[PDB]
Amino acid sequence: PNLFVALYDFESRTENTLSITKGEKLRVLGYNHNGEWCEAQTKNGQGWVPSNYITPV
Repeated sequence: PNLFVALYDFESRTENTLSITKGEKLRVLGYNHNGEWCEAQTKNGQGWVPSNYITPV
């Protein structure tokens, strides 16, 4: 899977994270080492989101 959708709203509170809204589509570009964060791209740009806040489409 490469195309994902947000399960829950997540609000970025730092420079490298990416805010997402439930239902919003994102492209996932990888996981970090411990797996708790994914690198995502949406129409708002690119950054990290919780890996358990998204799911494949």
